[PDB]
Amino acid sequence: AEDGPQKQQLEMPLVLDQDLTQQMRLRVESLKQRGEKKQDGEKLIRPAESVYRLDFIQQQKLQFDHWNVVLDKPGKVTITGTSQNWTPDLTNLMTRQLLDPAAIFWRKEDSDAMDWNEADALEFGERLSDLAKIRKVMYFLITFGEGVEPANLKASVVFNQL
Ligand SMILES: C[As](C)(=O)[O-]
Ligand SMILES: [Zn+2]
Ligand SMILES: [Zn+2]
Ligand SMILES: [Zn+2]
Ligand SMILES: [Zn+2]
Ligand SMILES: [Zn+2]
Ligand SMILES: [Zn+2]
Repeated sequence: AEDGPQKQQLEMPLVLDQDLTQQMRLRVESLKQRGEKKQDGEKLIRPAESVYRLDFIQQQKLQFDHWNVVLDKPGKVTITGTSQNWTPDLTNLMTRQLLDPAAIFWRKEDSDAMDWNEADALEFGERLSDLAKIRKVMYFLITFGEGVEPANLKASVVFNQL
């Protein structure tokens, strides 16, 4: 097999999850207004982070091909996946539930080309095929650097269908 254009591929977008993001925002706020301490080991959402969602329209016979992360303005974004054991409806995200490594993408000033941490972005992507088997939905925390917001970002993952 030689890698080529005629391969069945599926592109699955990472969609902003407003209500989960809002739920997490509220959580940090409540903790302040009440002067309460966060849970032992909890991950509190920083204002620059937003929760994204990826719905595996197919879970079996998937092979990670590449990331399709694009910024329409110079900037930087970090995409950190979360454990497939974290069910947002049930618990507050734990720091240990953040997957290592994260995929970091950036666009420098006068160039239009994106660049990223190739080795880690690949390692992370390879994991998605197995994570899809655990459940149809997966959550991510996308950290936006200075100058960029969710509106500037278009992220998706491309899998070759086996
Ligand atoms: C925490 As929700 C209501 O985005 O499944
Ligand atoms: Zn070859
Ligand atoms: Zn939601
Ligand atoms: Zn839910
Ligand atoms: Zn590079
Ligand atoms: Zn590099
Ligand atoms: Zn690394």
